[PDB]
Order: sequence, then C-alpha cells, then structure tokens
Amino acid sequence: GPPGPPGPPGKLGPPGPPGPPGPP
Amino acid sequence: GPPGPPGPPGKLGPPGPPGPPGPP
Amino acid sequence: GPPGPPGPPGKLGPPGPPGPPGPP
Repeated sequence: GPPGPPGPPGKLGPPGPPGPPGPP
Repeated sequence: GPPGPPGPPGKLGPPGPPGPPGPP
Repeated sequence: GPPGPPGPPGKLGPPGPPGPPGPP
C-alpha cells in the first residue's frame, strides 16, 4: 500500500499576547 | 494494498495577533 | 502502507486581549 494521507490539522493556536497600553 | 492510516495531527497553530491597544 | 505525514499546522490563534488602560 501507499502512504496514508496527511493527518488532521493541528489545533487552533493560542491567543495573541495582550495589546499595547492605551494612551494618556 | 490498503493506503496507510492518516498521519499524526499537525503542529499547534501559531499564536494569534497581538490584542488592540487599551482604553485611554 | 506506511502511516501518513503529520497534518497541516493549525490555524493562527485568536487575537490577544485588549491592552491595559493608559494613565488617567
């Protein structure tokens, strides 16, 4: 037999880091 | 022959975009 | 056949949290 297909995709990545501080 | 099984899951996705700036 | 390759990478993650307030 041939190689199997690629597996399922990986999980959703983590959330991004917090945004910048707001202005004065 | 039968195809092989699907492979392992992919890598975890990359971290998301940084969040928006805070409030004033 | 052999097991397949690892799957595609996961989706990039959600946006990060909003940033901290600015100074008063």
